[PDB]
Amino acid sequence: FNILLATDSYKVTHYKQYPPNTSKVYSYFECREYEETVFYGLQYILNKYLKGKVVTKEKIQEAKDVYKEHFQDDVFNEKGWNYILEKYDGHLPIEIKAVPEGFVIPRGNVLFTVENTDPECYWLTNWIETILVQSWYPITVATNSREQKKILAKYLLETSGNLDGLEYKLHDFGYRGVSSQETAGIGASAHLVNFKGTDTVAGLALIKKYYGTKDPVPGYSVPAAEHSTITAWGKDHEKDAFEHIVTQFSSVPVSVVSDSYDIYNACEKIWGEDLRHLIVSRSTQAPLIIRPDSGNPLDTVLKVLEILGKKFPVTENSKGYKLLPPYLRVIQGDGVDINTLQEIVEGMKQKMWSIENIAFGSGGGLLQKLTRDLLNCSFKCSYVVTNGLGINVFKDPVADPNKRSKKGRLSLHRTPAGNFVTLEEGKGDLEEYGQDLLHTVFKNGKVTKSYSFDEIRKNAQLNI
Amino acid sequence: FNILLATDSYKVTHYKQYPPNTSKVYSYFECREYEETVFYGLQYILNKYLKGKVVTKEKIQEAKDVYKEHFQDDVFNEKGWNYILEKYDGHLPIEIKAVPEGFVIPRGNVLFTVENTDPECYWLTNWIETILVQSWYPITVATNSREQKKILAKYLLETSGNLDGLEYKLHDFGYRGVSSQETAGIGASAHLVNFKGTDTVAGLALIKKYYGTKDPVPGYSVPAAEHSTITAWGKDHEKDAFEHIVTQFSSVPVSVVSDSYDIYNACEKIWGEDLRHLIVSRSTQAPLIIRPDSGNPLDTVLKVLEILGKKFPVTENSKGYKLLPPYLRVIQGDGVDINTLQEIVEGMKQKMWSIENIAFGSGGGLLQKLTRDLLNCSFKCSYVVTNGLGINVFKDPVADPNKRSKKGRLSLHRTPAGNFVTLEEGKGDLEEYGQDLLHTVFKNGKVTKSYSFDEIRKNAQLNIE
Ligand SMILES: CC(C)C(=O)N1CCC(c2ccc(NC(=O)n3cc4ccncc4c3)cc2)CC1
Ligand SMILES: CC(C)C(=O)N1CCC(c2ccc(NC(=O)n3cc4ccncc4c3)cc2)CC1
Repeated sequence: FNILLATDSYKVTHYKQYPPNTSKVYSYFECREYEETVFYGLQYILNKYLKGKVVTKEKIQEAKDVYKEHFQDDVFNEKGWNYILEKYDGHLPIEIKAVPEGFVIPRGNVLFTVENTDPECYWLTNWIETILVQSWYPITVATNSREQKKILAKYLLETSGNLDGLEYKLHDFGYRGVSSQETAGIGASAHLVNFKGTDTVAGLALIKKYYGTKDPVPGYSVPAAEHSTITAWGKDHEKDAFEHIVTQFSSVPVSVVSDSYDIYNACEKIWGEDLRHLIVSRSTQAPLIIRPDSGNPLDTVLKVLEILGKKFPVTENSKGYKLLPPYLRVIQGDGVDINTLQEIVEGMKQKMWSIENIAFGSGGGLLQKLTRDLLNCSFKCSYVVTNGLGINVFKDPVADPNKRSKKGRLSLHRTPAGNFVTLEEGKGDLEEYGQDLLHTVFKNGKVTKSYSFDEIRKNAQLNI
Repeated sequence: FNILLATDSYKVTHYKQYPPNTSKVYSYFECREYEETVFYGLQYILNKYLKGKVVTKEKIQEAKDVYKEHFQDDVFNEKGWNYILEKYDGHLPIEIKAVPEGFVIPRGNVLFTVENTDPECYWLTNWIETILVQSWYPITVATNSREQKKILAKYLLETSGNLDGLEYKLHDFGYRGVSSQETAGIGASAHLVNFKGTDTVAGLALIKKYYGTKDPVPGYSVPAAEHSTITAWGKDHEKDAFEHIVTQFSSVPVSVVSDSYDIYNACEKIWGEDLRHLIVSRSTQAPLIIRPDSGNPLDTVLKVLEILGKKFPVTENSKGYKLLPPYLRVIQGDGVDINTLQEIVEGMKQKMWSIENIAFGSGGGLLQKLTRDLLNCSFKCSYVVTNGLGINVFKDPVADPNKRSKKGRLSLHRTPAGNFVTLEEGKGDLEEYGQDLLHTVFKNGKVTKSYSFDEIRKNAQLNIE
C-alpha cells in the first residue's frame, strides 16, 4: 500500500491551489442534517493505512512515475513528500481528534477533525480526505444494523416478555454480496457492533487485529445447508438429504434450506410428517431452523408458520402470542432489509405469532445496499490560517441549503439537558458548555487513543 | 490472507451434507434472466486469492482454532484440507472454465464453471463459491459503465455527428464513496474497461499488476479544484481563488468547482465578466471546465449553459446544435447515475445543446450504488457424480420460476444467427454447435490462460461503427 497513490487524482494538484502562505488547513467529518449514527471504523483506518512510516523514497518515485503518465504532466508534489520523509521519517504530521468509537450521535455533529501539525504540510489535511471519508461505510453499516436491532427489540419485547436472543436475531449472510474481501471484513465487523451472529468470517480477524474482545471470537454461527447440499441428492431425494443433514447435526442447532422445490410441501409433508419423529426428539439447545428462501417474504413466513402450527404443538406465551415448540424455529434469509424486516415482524404480530419464532439473515441489505448519501457523510475544510491569520471557511450553495458546511474550529459538547451540540467558530474556547467530547486519536504518525471492541459494543447499546 | 477463513461460515459444514460416495461437484455462474453483461474481474480473483500454495499447516491450524470457537463445536474438515496440503503441496485441485474477459454476453448464460479434479475434494467446488461470486461486482460495474457509454454514444452521435471524446465523457469520482480501498481498485478498473478517465488512482495499480496495458497507464485525469481550495480564500475572495487556479494550470485542461456560494453568479459575473479575459485566451487543448455540484442536476446544467451562452460566443454545429467555444466546457459531477445521465442528455438535446459541451463525473452511482441483485449474479451446483453415476441437479422453487437453475454439464456456443446459447445436460458433447466458448483459465493451482487489459477493452467495445 502506497498512501501517495491512495487519494483522488485531483488532490495531487491541490497544493498549488490554496492561498499562498497557508500554514494550517483544518477539516472535519459529519453525517450532515436515521436521526443518530454509530461512530465506528476510524481505528481500523488509522492503524492499517495512516500510522508509522507511510512514506519511503521508493513510494515517492512510484507515485512520481504514475502521476507523470496519468496527468501527462509534472504536477506531483515530490518536494512536499520528500520533506515528510526527511523531517519526520515518513510519519504523517497530522492531528486527528474524534468522538469515542461506538458513540451514538445525532446527525449534523462533528465526528472527527483533521489538521496538519507542520506549516509546510498545509496540503496534507485534505490529501487524506479520500481514505478517511471511507469511514462512511462502517458508520453506515453499524447505524443501519442498530436501526434494525431497534425494530427487533420493540417487537420481541411486545410479543414475548423480554429481549432473550435479540443479539442473534439478525445474522449476516452478506459475504458473497459485497464488493470485495476488504469490504466483507469491514462491514461484517460493523454489524458485530450490534449483533453476535455472522457467516462473514472475514469480520472476526479484523476485530481480533484492530479492536480486540475479552471473548476468543466476537461472532458465532451454526451448521446450515445451502441449495447445493440439498439438490445434490436429486429431486426425488429431498427427504434423504434432510434426514442425513439433521442426523449429522443432531446435537447443535441446524438451519436447513427447504424451498429447493416446494417450501410448503417440505414443511407440511417432509418435516411435518415423514421426518417429524427426528425433529420432535431434538433438544431446546439444538432446534431445527427451517429456511424458506423465495417468494414474497411476509406471505411465505406467514404460510410457513401456519403450516408448522398445524403439524407441531403450538403454545401461547404469557403475552398471548403463538409459540412453536423449542426444537423448531424459522429463519427468513431472502430479501431482508430494514423495510422488509419491519413488514415481516408487524405481519407476524398482526397474525399473533411471537417474534421468538423467527430469525433473519440479511446479505446485500445489510452490507452492500448502502451509499455515502444515506447519512450524508461529508468531509469539509472549516478553518485555515493564511499570513498568520485564522479565517472561518465554509461552503453554502445557493440551490441546496442542506450542503452548507460548518465554520471555524469545532468542538462537540453536552448541552445542559445532556444532548449534543457542535460549537462553531472556536466558541468551545468560552467555557460555556464545559469540555470538548472529541479526543486526540492520532498525532504525528502515532495512534494516541484506542478502544476495544467490547467498549464499542457497550457505547452502541440501545436504551431498552 | 487465509482461504480457509474466506468462505461463508456454513460452507465449513457442507462436506458432511453432500450425498455419501460423491466424487464430483460441478457448479456454474450466470447473471440470471441490462440485457447483456461484460464478463470481467475473474483474473484478479484467480491470481490474488486462488493460485499457488494457498494451504499451509499454519493456515489449517488457525482455521481449526477460529471455527472451534465460532461454532462452539469441532465441525471443520481438517482431514480434507490436510489432504490438499500433502497431495498437492497446498494447490487447489479445481478446474475453472470461463468465457474470455471483456466478452459481452446476454443474460441467462453460463459465464464460468467450477469442478474438483480429485474425487476426495468434492466439497471444495462450493467452498470457493463466496470468493468467486464476488466477481458480481466488477461484472456489474463494467456492465453499468458500458450501458452509460451506450447512452452517451447515442446522444453524442445525434447532436454532433461523431463519437470524438466519448472515452473521456464519464469520469470516475467514486474513490471516497466506495466501501473500501480494495473495492476502489476493482471498481475503478471495471469502469476503465469502457472509459479512459478516472480519479480513482487505485484502479491503475490493479490493472498494471493483474492485467497489463501496452500504454504506461490505462486511465487519465486533469487538475481540478475542490471546495476546500476555493473556500480557503474566504467568501469575498472566490474570484481570487478562480484567478489563481486557472493561472496555475494555464496550459492544461482545468476543472473548477463553481457552486461554493452561488453557481449562477460565478458563471455570469465571475467567469462571464470579471475573469472572461483569462478564459477566452485559453487553448483548445486547455479549456476551463466549469463544475456545478448542487441543485437539480438537469435544471442546473441547463441554467449554466443558458448563462454561458449569453456571455460567450456560441456556434451552431452541422447538426443544428449549440456549441460553446472550445476553451469552455462543463462537467456535471453531482447526483450522476445511469438514470440522471439519460435525463440530462435528453434535456440538453431538447434545448438544442450539443453533448460535446458536457462531461459527467460519477461517484457512488458508478461504483457503490450496485448490488448482486441488479444482474442476478448467481453460483449454483448443476452436476454431481455419486456412486460413479452423473446426475443433473438444480433448484426450482415453486413460488419463484426466476430462481430456477440450469441442469447438468454446461457449455456456451454461438448460434447459427451469431447469438449465444447455453447447452444443458452435456448436450454440447453432440457436435451440433461450434466450439465451446468457455476455456480453462485455472487448473490445479495454476492460472492457465490470461488476458491483457487491451484485449478486454477490445472485447467490450460498443457496436456503433
Ligand atoms: C432460537 C434460535 C433458533 C435462533 O433464533 N437463532 C438465531 C439464528 C441462528 C442462525 C440461523 C441460521 C444460520 N445460517 C444460515 O441459515 N445460513 C448461513 C448462510 C450464509 C449465507 N447464505 C445463506 C446462509 C444460510 C446461522 C445462524 C441460530 C440461533
Ligand atoms: C472536452 C473536454 C473538456 C472534456 O470533455 N473532458 C472530459 C472531462 C475531463 C475531466 C474533467 C474534470 C475532472 N475532474 C474533476 O472535475 N474533479 C475530479 C474529482 C474527483 C472527486 N470528486 C470531485 C472531483 C472533481 C477530470 C477530468 C477533461 C476532458
